[PDB]
Amino acid sequence: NDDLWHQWKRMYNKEYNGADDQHRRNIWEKNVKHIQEHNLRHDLGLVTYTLGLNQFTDMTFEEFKAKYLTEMSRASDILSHGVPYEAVPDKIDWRESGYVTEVKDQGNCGSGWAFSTTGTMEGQYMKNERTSISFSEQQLVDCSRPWGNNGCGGGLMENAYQYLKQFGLETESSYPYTAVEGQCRYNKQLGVAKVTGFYTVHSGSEVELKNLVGAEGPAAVAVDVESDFMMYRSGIYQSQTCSPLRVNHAVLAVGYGTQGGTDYWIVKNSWGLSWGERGYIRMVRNRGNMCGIASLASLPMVARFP
Amino acid sequence: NDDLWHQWKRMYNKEYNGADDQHRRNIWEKNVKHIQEHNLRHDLGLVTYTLGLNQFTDMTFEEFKAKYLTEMSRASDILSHGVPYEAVPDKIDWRESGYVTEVKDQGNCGSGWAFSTTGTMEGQYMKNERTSISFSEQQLVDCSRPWGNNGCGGGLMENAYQYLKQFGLETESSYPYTAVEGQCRYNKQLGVAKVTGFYTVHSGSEVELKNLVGAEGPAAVAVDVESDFMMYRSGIYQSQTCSPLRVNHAVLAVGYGTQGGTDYWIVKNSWGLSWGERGYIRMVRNRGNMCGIASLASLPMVARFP
Repeated sequence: NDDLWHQWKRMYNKEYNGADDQHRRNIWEKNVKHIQEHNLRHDLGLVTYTLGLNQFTDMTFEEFKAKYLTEMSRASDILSHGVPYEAVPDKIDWRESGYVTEVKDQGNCGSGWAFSTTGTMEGQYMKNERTSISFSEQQLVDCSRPWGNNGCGGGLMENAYQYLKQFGLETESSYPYTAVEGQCRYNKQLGVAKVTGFYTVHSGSEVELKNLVGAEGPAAVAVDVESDFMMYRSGIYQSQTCSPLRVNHAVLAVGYGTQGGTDYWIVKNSWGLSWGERGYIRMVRNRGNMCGIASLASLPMVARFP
Repeated sequence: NDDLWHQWKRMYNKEYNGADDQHRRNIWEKNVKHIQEHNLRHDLGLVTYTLGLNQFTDMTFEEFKAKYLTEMSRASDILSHGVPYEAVPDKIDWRESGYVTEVKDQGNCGSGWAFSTTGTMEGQYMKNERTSISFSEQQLVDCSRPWGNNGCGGGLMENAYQYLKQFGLETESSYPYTAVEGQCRYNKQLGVAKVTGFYTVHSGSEVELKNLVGAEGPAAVAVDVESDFMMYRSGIYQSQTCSPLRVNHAVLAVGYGTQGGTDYWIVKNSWGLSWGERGYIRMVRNRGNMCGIASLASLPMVARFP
């Protein structure tokens, strides 16, 4: 694996001091052994997804979790501060409508919640205005602490929506992403979009989530990320150990479909295109609210700011 | 790997005596180690195809070669006994026209040449007659020795064409496949199709082969099969060690295309759907006549028998 370690480090621009290189190699090797074992089971049809190398392969899951993941759900969620959602196609992929921006990269920051927010906002704005937009995650990271968010330490899309009822969301061009929380640089003159209300699906109902996505557009969701999620490469992800109460990272449900009998969600992540299926994960659908996808879902109603 | 060995044996209905199980496990393990190593290189972008488990994983390549492969080309081939072929689409897949039957399985028999023949015949007949047909490989295996073929020990499509100038090719239903050479059971009353002539591309010209496939339909071809070909699972196959003079197994070029800059051939095999991309291999195109694909190609002109 010597050859491959050096190539992997080049691919992801990883550079370590003498104190770290061997420990990182050891983690990488352990992870690689798991990927190789898992993937042979896939070839025999014993699991429905594969694992792969990516920018996280030299991390332990506990390290990853400390950096990127935080418990997002509370029992309080049962009754949302939006409108709970209750005649749609059997399959849909809002990428095909032009309503989804390319996959972004949150970098060294636990800011998935901010990408999920901007992604659902992008979907609505592009649909309603028939034009391209990409919104600022950095604005959310830097400016929404008073609404209960914690920057790179985590947050909630529904908290961001409350912020965005009063303050207009800027474009990426106006307020670009740095992956470091800084002082709020909100400029009212550059606000483009605001939230007027939002729909929720917090019930665990995958039918309700399908209805929301199929009628309205890409929905913000949170999921329970485990080690195999960190390492996911392709196929339909499933877990027997995840919990719908332990959602800990936000993503974007852009569609749904079925492959060879097995229903799935199409989910956009913010870990770059090197993770998953060019940045996406297909997660099993209609199988127990897998990983809590229908436990913390939402979709804002968006208007021009003004 | 204990779990996986037993599952692999179940999947492929492999049963061994006490004298053999350990040696077969050892071969399988060595092959599995190679597959796992190779596939991690693919994840890093160092190779353009992957390997996988299949019904051959407990075989050595030397065993496989002895069973299935035989040198097919000779210097004599430069001047064919057909018509050498010299305005087509940039991509084509004759599966989309309905001119290709499902992938078949030659079983325990070195009869690829017979499947290649029936596949190119199927293409022409279905195109010319606008109806479904599947032709008998067994007839070719059992009946074409006088024309220089050797049954499960190998043969040539162009020898089969000469046979088929006089004798009509039966359907699979009339003369089904057994994978064992037997006495010729030709029944003139059940002959459906004959050959009136054939085109050849023996020059090494991939442009000429593209022209033939793109204008006329699926072409019989022979390729130099090496160990990674035996283990191919997905992607665009390439080899730096194959030779255009060592073609040793026949297949069917059903089309061609390009993916992310890299041109390819779409090739139907006769090793069942458990091998390759549901029985197919995409082989790099326009890169040195890779594996001899344009060294022994042909396509018959087919007519009703009569």
